[PDB]
Amino acid sequence: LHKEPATLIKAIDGDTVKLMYKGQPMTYRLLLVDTPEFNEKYGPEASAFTKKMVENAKKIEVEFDKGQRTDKYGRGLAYIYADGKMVNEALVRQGLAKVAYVYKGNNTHEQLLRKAEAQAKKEKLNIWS
Ligand SMILES: Cc1cn([C@H]2C[C@H](OP(=O)(O)O)[C@@H](COP(=O)(O)O)O2)c(=O)[nH]c1=O
Ligand SMILES: [Ca+2]
Repeated sequence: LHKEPATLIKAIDGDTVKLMYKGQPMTYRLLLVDTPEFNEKYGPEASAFTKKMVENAKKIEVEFDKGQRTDKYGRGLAYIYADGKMVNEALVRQGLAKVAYVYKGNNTHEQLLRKAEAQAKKEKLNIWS
């Protein structure tokens, strides 16, 4: 897997962000996670977590997995990094996201995220409380 350059266009919600990649705007869906919808519990906190994390980052990187970089709604599917910290793993670690949507061929960081979910669950953080 390789990290590639991108720049924040706009925060959207817990697990989607509008980025500019190779000079084009694109909405990205965070791989292997599921944040609550805004109007669900911890939804607003998930949005705020992700928003602050991307908005404060001096360096935004996009990391595709091995299969299909686009979803059926045309959203980019990627791992996103804010100054070298993975937003996908960061939400799960805080129990603001669940490991979810684990499709074979786009699952490189699955065990890494499940590790973070185990610890979040262990600490009864947010979603697990
Ligand atoms: C995370 C992810 C979601 N999706 C699709 C499956 C879901 O389809 P359905 O709409 O048919 O449920 C939807 C969930 O996204 P949201 O959690 O953003 O709603 O996005 C993928 O196809 N691949 C993925 O890696
Ligand atoms: Ca979601």
